[PDB]
Amino acid sequence: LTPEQIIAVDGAHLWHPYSSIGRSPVVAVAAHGAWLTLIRDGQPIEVLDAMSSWWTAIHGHGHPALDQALTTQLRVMNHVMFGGLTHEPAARLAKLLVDITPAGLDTVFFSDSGSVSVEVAAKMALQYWRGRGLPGKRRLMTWRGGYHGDTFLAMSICDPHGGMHSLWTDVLAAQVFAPQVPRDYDPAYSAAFEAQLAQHAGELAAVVVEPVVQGAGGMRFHDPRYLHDLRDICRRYEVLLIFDEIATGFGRTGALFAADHAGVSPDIMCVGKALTGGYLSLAATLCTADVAHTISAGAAGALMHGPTFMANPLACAVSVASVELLLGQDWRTRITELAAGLTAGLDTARALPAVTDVRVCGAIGVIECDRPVDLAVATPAALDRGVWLRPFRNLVYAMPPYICTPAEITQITSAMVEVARLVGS
Amino acid sequence: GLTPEQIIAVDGAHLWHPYSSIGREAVSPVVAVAAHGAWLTLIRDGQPIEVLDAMSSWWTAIHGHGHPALDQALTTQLRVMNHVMFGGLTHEPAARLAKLLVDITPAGLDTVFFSDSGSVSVEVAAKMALQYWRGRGLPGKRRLMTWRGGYHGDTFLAMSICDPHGGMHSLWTDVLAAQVFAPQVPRDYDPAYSAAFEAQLAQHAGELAAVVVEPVVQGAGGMRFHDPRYLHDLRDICRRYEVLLIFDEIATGFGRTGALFAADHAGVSPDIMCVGKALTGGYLSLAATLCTADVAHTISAGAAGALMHGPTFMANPLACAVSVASVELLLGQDWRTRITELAAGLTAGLDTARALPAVTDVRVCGAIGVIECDRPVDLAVATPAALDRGVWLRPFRNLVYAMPPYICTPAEITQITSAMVEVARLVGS
Ligand SMILES: COC(=O)c1c(C(=O)OC)c(-c2cccc(F)c2)n2c1C[S@@](=O)C2
Ligand SMILES: COC(=O)c1c(C(=O)OC)c(-c2cccc(F)c2)n2c1C[S@@](=O)C2
Ligand SMILES: *Cc1c(COP(=O)(O)O)cnc(C)c1O
Ligand SMILES: *Cc1c(COP(=O)(O)O)cnc(C)c1O
Ligand SMILES: [Cl-]
Repeated sequence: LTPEQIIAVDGAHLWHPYSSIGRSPVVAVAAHGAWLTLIRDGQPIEVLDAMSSWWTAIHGHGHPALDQALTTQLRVMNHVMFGGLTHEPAARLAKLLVDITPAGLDTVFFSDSGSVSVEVAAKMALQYWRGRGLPGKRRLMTWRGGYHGDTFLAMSICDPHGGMHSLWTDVLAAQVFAPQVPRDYDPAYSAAFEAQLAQHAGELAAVVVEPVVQGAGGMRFHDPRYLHDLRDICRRYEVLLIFDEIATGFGRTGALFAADHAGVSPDIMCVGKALTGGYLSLAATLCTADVAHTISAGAAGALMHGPTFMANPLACAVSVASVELLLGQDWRTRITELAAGLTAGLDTARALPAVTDVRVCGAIGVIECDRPVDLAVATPAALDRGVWLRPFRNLVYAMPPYICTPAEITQITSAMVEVARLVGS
Repeated sequence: GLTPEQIIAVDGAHLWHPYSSIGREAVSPVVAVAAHGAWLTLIRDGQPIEVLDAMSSWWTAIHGHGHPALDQALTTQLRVMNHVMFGGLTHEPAARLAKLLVDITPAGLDTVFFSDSGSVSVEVAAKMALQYWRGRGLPGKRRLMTWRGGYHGDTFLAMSICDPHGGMHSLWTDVLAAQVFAPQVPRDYDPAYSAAFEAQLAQHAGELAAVVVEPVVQGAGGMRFHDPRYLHDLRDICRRYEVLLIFDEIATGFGRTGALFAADHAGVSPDIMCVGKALTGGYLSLAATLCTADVAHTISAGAAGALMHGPTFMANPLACAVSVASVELLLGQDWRTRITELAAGLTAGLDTARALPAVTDVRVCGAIGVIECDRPVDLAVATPAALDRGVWLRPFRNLVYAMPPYICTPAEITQITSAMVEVARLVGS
């Protein structure tokens, strides 16, 4: 199909994320390394994938080690049902994940998406307490500003304004919300968290939060010491702690997992997005031996979940290679250099009239503006500078692939500054 | 690099399996090391043996594993573009697949929403239905109705419309949404059942967003078949009481029941439709939800202005590419003849099971064969017995059943059915 044919089919038949039908998307024809080939005015152009294709492409696109791992597995076994059978890609990836995740996370449940992995995490927590004779422990607690997925349980712990909990009035589970976690450490926030949690301890299965960085809820950072507090509160009140690392995982925040900034091990952990280096959909939910054994000795004798494509060989194979590629290099220095690039490149944005904040955490760079960013202005402006940038609400932000050179980062940040300049005029 | 023994050891310590435990598994899982065509290579007594994939790897491998045309589709896309975000971008594999899917599904399904799994597509379908009525100023229309015996996924909303016994709702007291359940749909057509379904719906109509059913074949809820005419009655009931109709074709789609989609048996179109499982020919997780123009427009003109859903990997180019090849490969051959031949093979080969003491039923529908027994089938007896005969079979509850790849030869079906018959014999004693 020609680009124009793609556009016509797309307008008539394709739903996009969080969009309408009939209300225009740009045709993508190739991706290699940190670059996308986009069709603009009928002409192909090379642009930097500053978004990492939504947090996903940590090693860039078409990485030879990830391409090879995919075709190698494809020669041997595309997929087998995980009911009654096991295989090497599942075992290799499970061993990897157990070894590099915070200590005590010994078991691995594979699924096909972040939202599903979160539903699995919530299921683990509910079955765990049912295994302990305490079925009253069934609500969830989080702080505001969060995002945990699009499925209906997941939605219930998303920020009530963010995921607009009306028009979902009498539809979502009614969960417990503490106020927005602030950027700077404040003992009084944690004390209030504890006091509110104390009021619901007997009905709470778990606290679920994104550690250090809150992503789709507004690219906010908080002090990792709150995570230390969350761990202590959850211990003392016997509530499980769940870390949603679907966005933060695999080095993105400057640590291998964001939990590491605090030295904290959650009881349950979700990963996804960068898991496969952005080739294929995959997610994982990990829990402690204790959680696993308590579920398994319960009335059900099992975790009552099992996606059809569970532990798909092809997805697991590329993920193994993506993880090994990350571990086998000096990823910490890579991420540190990237953060300094973002920091230096975004400095001048602080002086712009419409800019309220500039913040960087690992390979995450954020220009917070004073009004919603108009995509009809922002997207073509960044395309003009040879960069794929998609703003969100009042945020001009980037999360570049790790393979981006210093020059490419500076090109990304320039385009971000120029986009921010345009919002102000 | 891990050997079979190393794999078993890592797996027992660290891997969850579907609906399983950690550390309390009666039988260790079997190491699979290869899959080609209709055969899996599995490790038994430390030795690689080839056995028939009677299950199509849980309905997925319709064209079999490692099919040259699907392999090629995947490798070709890989050299060009692995993935891009579907926010603000579109691409050729998404367009091509959507166009195919719109053309080949029941008339009136004009828009396609891609996701990563069957359960997610069901939640999207529900979200479509609910947002639809909110767009009509009827936010009270928010509950779902179904008939018992069904399966729709394992995410929490999907769980709420699964059969209350099959889905173990007893373990979920006041966690799940309370939905409206009609009695088990009978095999044989009885208009009394439809009339009672309508009366039950009529009293809930003002609070129902949608009826959600598996058309013709209920899969994970007990492999039950029902007369297609019941779907014709649902369409009529939903039309007259203004309640949307959702067909869950995640198991039934793409030729499995002898028609392209199971709805085609009844000649009826749902308002919203889910597909998955066989979509990519079993290569990769991919699902879709389709809806009519009216559903799409009403959602879009509503207060929210958009469908509030968007999986990160939405419309993945690799998954979409292999799916296009899988759909085209099915459409490019006489698939209807193939499924008729398969069904005949399944019938002839399973017939002697009807006489078996422990067998209550033998039933075939397209490329699906089922032996229902009068008691649960012991996996520790059945699995070794089928392997011993060169067949991968996994019984469920009291059922011994198969959904073989469409590429199975008559001799392969003979071999599949013989193993099934035998498993059934051992259930006697
Ligand atoms: C209640 O349904 C099931 O028990 C089930 C299931 C299963 O039987 O796992 C052994 C499986 C299953 C899932 C993945 C692989 C496999 F061999 C079997 N699945 C289901 C639901 S269908 O969506 C996926
Ligand atoms: C409220 O969150 C979102 O709006 C959102 C989103 C999006 O902004 O798509 C336009 C996307 C999104 C999803 C797929 C591709 C893409 F570019 C963006 N996603 C989310 C949720 S994150 O889990 C997936
Ligand atoms: C992206 C994301 C999810 C959802 O993942 P999908 O694969 O899009 O379902 C859930 N939680 C967090 C924190 C995320 O960043
Ligand atoms: C398999 C199935 C689902 C769920 O699909 P997953 O990919 O396992 O989440 C939903 N509905 C029906 C009818 C199915 O057969
Ligand atoms: Cl052979």
